[PDB]
Amino acid sequence: LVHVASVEKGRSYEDFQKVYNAIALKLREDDEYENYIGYGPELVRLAWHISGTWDKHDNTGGSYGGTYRFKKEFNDPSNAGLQNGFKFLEPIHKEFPWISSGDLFSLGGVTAVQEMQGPKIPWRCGRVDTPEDTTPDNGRLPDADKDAGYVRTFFQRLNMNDREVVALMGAHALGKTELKNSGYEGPWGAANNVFTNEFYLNLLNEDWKLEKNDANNEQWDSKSGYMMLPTDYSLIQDPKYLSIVKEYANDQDKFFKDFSKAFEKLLENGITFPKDAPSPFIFKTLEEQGL
Ligand code: HEM
Ligand SMILES: [Mn+2]
Repeated sequence: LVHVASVEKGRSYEDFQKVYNAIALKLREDDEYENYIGYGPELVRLAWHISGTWDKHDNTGGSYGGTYRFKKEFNDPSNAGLQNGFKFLEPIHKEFPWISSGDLFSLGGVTAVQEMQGPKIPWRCGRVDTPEDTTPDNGRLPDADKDAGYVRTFFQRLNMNDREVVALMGAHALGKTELKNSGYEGPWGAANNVFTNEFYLNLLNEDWKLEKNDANNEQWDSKSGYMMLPTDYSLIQDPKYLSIVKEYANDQDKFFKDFSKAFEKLLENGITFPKDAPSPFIFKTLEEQGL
């Protein structure tokens, strides 16, 4: 199974910058969402969940086909809490009907990271919507009640190594957990609508206590009111992950560089780009455009 990237007819960098802008402007418009967390974290989680269905062994799932638009995937229990993010992008798709679903969902994540003062993330167009019978079954996204061995083996399916895994998990600086979505409660950090290396700092510097929450799940809690999933906490239980957590806690610039690379890779898994395909785009933020 091969997915060849196909540029949307007659579309170039400037067309996609306008889609970026529409997303980024709507982020400002709806910045009150979830007591001023805004939609940024949800768009990042959405981009990851639509990419994270990939299986490298047979190239099923992945961002290419834009299959999240189909009810089987949209209603995956693992995707609870993303519906509002989907609905956020819906009017933007209607405004730019020419863009593919996969391109729009992935671009949403890129836009959100950059507008939350994160790293620039190069982005490529060319995902092509595929039919409903190409939708991956539920159950491909990872469980949070697991250990380091699980995290490591899980991410092998996405062709991610230790550094890529630890870098990607740093997106938990953003947003929060909600009992009604995932059975977990609380934020990882204080500044959770800004993309920083706070996740790693909090992992290392808070005192964590294992507690049962109101959903009967166990999570690691601090007296500052922060929490860590068991899979988060496994990054300091495992000696190889620990070393990398320390590196990113000490050097946000390095975290940013490694995250940019791993996130683009995540969003592009499964896609074959023709040799004459356009080079990756790096979009300007609203601020850089004086918008
Ligand atoms: C072992 C892999 C992972 C597990 C188990 C996991 C688990 C979770 C859970 C349980 C939540 C709370 C969801 C809710 O209740 O609404 C969450 C939120 C979130 N995750 Fe992850 N995650 C993983 C990997 C990643 C990666 C790799 C990224 C980023 C590239 C990411 C980005 C996010 C973001 C942005 C949110 C917050 C969304 C919001 O505030 O609504 N996660 N995750
Ligand atoms: Mn949320």
